[PDB]
Amino acid sequence: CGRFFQKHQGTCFYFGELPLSLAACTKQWDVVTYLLENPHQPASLEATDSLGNTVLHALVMIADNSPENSALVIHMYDSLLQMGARLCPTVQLED
Amino acid sequence: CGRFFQKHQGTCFYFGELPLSLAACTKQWDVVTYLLENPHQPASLEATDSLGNTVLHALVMIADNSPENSALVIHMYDSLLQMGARLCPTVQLEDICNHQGLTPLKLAAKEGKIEIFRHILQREFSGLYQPLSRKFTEWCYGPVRVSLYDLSSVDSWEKNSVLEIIAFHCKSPHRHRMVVLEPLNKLLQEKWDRLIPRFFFNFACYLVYMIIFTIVAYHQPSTFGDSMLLLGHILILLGGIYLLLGQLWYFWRRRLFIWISFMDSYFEILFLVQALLTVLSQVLRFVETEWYLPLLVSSLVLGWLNLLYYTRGFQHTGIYSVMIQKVILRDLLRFLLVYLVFLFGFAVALVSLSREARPVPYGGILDASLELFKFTIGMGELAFQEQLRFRGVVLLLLLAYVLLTYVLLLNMLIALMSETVNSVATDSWSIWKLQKAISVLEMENGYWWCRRKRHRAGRLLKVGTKGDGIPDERWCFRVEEVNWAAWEKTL
Amino acid sequence: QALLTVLSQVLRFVETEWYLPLLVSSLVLGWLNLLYYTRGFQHTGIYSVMIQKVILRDLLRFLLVYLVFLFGFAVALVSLSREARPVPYGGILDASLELFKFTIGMGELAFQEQLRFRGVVLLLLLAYVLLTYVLLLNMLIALMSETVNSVATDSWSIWKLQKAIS
Ligand SMILES: CC(C)CCC[C@@H](C)[C@H]1CC[C@H]2[C@@H]3CC=C4C[C@@H](O)CC[C@]4(C)[C@H]3CC[C@]12C
Ligand SMILES: CC(C)CCC[C@@H](C)[C@H]1CC[C@H]2[C@@H]3CC=C4C[C@@H](O)CC[C@]4(C)[C@H]3CC[C@]12C
Repeated sequence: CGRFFQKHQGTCFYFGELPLSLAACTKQWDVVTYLLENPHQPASLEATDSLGNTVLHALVMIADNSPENSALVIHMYDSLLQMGARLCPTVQLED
Repeated sequence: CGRFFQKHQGTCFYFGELPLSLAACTKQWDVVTYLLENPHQPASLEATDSLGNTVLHALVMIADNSPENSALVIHMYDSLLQMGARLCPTVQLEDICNHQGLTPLKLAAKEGKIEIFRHILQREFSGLYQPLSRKFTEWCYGPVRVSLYDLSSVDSWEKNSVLEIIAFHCKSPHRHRMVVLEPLNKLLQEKWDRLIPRFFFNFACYLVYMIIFTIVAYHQPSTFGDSMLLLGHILILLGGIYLLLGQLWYFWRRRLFIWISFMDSYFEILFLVQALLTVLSQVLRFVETEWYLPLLVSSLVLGWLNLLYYTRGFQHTGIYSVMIQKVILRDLLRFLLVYLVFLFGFAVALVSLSREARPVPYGGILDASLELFKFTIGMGELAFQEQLRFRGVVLLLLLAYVLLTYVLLLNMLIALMSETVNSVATDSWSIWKLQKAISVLEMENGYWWCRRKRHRAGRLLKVGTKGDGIPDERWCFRVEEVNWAAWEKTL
Repeated sequence: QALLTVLSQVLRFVETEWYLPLLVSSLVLGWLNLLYYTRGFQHTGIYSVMIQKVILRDLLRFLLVYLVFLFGFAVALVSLSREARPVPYGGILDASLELFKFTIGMGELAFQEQLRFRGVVLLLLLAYVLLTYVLLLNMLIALMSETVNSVATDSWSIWKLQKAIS
């Protein structure tokens, strides 16, 4: 929760201020997985930041109306939804 | 140094009149090298010709705005710069002064070559040639990147900068496209945002001056009121002399500009004329003449018309003003020529007849001309006058004039205005940006009585290390961009 | 419109001298607002959207330039033409109205001879005519043409959004 990582005008980049959301927002589909089957301390997927935003909220924040960013956001959204299907079936992330 | 190898009009080809420059200009990247490692007599790379032009100047002169020549010039420029890095590291080729006092960047700016100018303005290298770069890329945290553009010889703080060259020296047909590109864009926007208060303060001062002018002109004859009127008269005199002095200082310190570009400013002339008329009328009231009020009201009209100078400053209205200028210059003068020819012919014809009785209409040339011009404003009389012996000839002539001038010519003028507006809808924005750049460059200076304190643009950063000593630090301009395309191509 | 109507109705009990102006202003505003229901049909709703776009895009700046020109020329004509060799161009409002008559194709352009500066008046009037009626209004027509050609595709979506709001 630093001035650079919040949503404002100027020097900023909001990614959800969470390591899982940070990895998801950077098209790093190798470490996002590893945060989910690390046997020692698993990373919760329904975890929210100080702004009340979860990983999907962070993804939809960073979405621009560009052909190259929209594809990234869509693919990460779909893949992470399928990933969360196998981890937390009793709770739905869309709500 | 022969007539064929100099820069003139006709049969000529200027290549720098030097064997090294000749080889470089012909895409001969086999012999240009050989001139540099021949053991017997090496060829100096900082060698200049009789025109004060080095090899880099020769390269930039032969540059045309063509996709096939621009690539050649750019590649030779970059390759020769890298080659000279390994031969002469203690000297910098980019800062070789011409006989006219120009550098390759400044020479590109003045000659209007836009492709090589843009490439030189932002060029980046990968490895050993970091110092030979203008645009640097600092920390790429995620998809946001900060670009530092070199502000050497392009920031207006220097005496002869690139911004001033484009504004006041470039004679190119389209020099408004060189003012909107990268690190020539953002810098001007920042300067305008910082100079807005001064611009609107000048606007307010001029508005107050014309309010005083209108009050004085409206309340003059053919006490407290008399004292206020005298104060207004003297205030107008000093205001007019101030405007005249400012315009004279402008034309003194910018004497050439009237020949490089008449069409681009065209308000300094109007301000000068208005100030001249005002001061002349004020010094003409002491003569107690009869031609005072005409010139006074002419200056009153001209100033209120010139008030549209400050219409610039807003995109919506500035682009409208630019389009107004384009419409006036493009499809109004020839219409006026044809209209005056038709009007004069028909007016003379109507005056020639209609004096043979079977006051009098169409008595003279001016009367008939006015009666015919009334048709344009939808007020022409088209009666069947019966006092004349040739009523039918008059009616037929009037009908011919009406169908030939009011139905055809004015509607065709409307169509021409429509197509002109559709044609110049994209360059007007660049023209407005160039006008803003000129206004900013003028406002950076002070006045003819007080020179403003100059302000550095750009921050000092940490660029890198030179190959001679240690730190080689330069003033840079920082710009952030949220770009995902570049971030895709770095995984 | 509702505020004007209720205020005028509560102003009739006071027997106020300014009842009829507000009453007729509300009468105009209601009939103008009747074009709210013009939307509801595609052909007329898109026309209303285009009318709004034209008003917002290329009518206000024309009005600014026109008022600047009109004020300058009206003040100029009022300043002179009071030197005899009623009286035309007696005041600012009279001269402004006479100059605005040119726009609606009703301006008088005679060579008045009672004035000492008839030539200056005629030249000024001609300059105003060529600078405002030949150039500016035709350029307005051209600007509306290009604006209509520019917004011919988004107006349908704007009308759909208006229907969604309704
Ligand atoms: C120069 C002296 C003799 C006056 C005659 C020229 C004046 C009256 C005419 C000639 C060309 C005209 C100008 C042409 C271009 C522009 C720019 C536009 O954005 C506003 C109108 C404006 C400013 C016109 C105002 C009237 C104008 C200045
Ligand atoms: C607001 C009070 C003071 C009245 C002044 C504003 C009125 C008279 C003017 C200003 C803007 C104008 C409106 C601009 C837009 C539209 C939408 C169009 O589809 C029909 C005409 C209509 C409805 C115009 C009617 C007249 C109008 C409403």
